[PDB]
Parts: sequence; structure tokens; C-alpha cells
Amino acid sequence: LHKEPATLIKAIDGDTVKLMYKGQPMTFRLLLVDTPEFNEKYGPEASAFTKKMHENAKKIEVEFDKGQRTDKYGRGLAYIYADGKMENEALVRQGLAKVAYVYKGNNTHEQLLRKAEAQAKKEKLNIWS
Ligand SMILES: Cc1cn([C@H]2C[C@H](OP(=O)(O)O)[C@@H](COP(=O)(O)O)O2)c(=O)[nH]c1=O
Ligand SMILES: [Ca+2]
Repeated sequence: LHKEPATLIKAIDGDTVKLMYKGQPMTFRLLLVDTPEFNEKYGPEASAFTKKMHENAKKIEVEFDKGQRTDKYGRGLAYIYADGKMENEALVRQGLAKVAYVYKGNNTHEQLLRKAEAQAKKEKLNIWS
């Protein structure tokens, strides 16, 4: 895989963000995770967590996997990096997302994220408390 530039347009929620990619506004859905909806328990915290990652970043990057790059809603499907830290993985590691939506062919970082989840669960963080 490889990283590509993007710039923040606006935070949305724990697992979606609006970025400018190749000069075009797009909504991105973070691969391999599920955050709670804003109206659900840990939703606000997940949204805040992701929001802070984007807004503090000097450099946002997107990384597509090997498969589908957009979903049926036209959302980009990527791993998102904030100053080199993967937001997807950070969310799971902190117990603010579950590993989810693991589809054949876009699953390059699956094991990395599962390892983070196992650690969040051990620590009983947030969703695992
Ligand atoms: C994360 C992800 C979601 N989706 C679709 C499946 C789900 O369809 P349904 O909307 O039919 O449930 C939806 C879940 O996203 P949200 O968790 O953002 O709602 O997005 C993909 O198709 N590919 C993916 O990689
Ligand atoms: Ca969600």
C-alpha cells in the first residue's frame, strides 16, 4: 500500500471524515472499524477523538487498500494517517471502535488492528469496560 496526500475539510464522526483528495471534496469511511454513532454510548467520545486527530495533524494522508476504493454510498474507503499515526488503529487501541467490516481484499491491516483490539479489551477501555 502507499500513502497519498489529503487535507482536512471537516470532521464528521468517529469513523467518517470529509477530506480533500486529489483536489476534490470526499467523505472517507475508515476501513476495518466501527465506531458508535454519535447518539450511542461512546459516540461523542469517538467523534471527539477522531476530530482531535485530524485537527492537530500537520499532515493527513490516505492509504487505499487493494480492493474497492469507494463504497455504495460514494464514501472513500481508506486508512487515514495523522502525522504518520493511523487513526483506524488508534481508535481500536483506545477501545473507541471495534474491528468490523472486514471484507476480502481490503483487509491488509486486519491483524494490526486485531492486535490493538485485544490490547484495548485486556485494559477494559471504553467500549470494553
Ligand atoms: C467500512 C465499510 C462499510 N461499508 C458499508 C457496509 C454497510 O452497509 P449498510 O449501510 O447497508 O449497513 C455500511 C456501514 O457503514 P457505517 O458503519 O458507516 O453505517 O457501509 C462497505 O461497503 N465497505 C466498507 O469497507
Ligand atoms: Ca459507525
